[PDB]
Amino acid sequence: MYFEIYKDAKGEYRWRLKAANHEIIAQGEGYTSKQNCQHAVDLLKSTTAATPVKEVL
Amino acid sequence: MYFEIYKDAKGEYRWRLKAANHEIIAQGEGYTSKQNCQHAVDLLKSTTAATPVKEVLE
Repeated sequence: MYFEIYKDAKGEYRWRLKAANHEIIAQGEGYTSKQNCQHAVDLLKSTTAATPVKEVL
Repeated sequence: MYFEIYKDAKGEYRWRLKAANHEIIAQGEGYTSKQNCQHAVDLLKSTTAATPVKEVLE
């Protein structure tokens, strides 16, 4: 399991989590600068199993 | 900091990471089932700072 940061064809930065077999497990959304994208990833990984999951009803 | 799962106009399910001042940090992707969306979130939160981050670039 590892994260992967790249630049798409349109011209924006994005991320995606790959499995052991290099299989895509989750896709992220676009960003302006590479800096902002990297900050988002660090926040996601600083997330614990105690982070609440809420649904809008 | 918390995750939020909701539905758009296309009928797809998606998530987002909100912060204190109701500020969106990260955005999900379209999902065809509330079940699949919840599984993605659990996998994301099961990652730690030890999880490797590989970045490619021009």
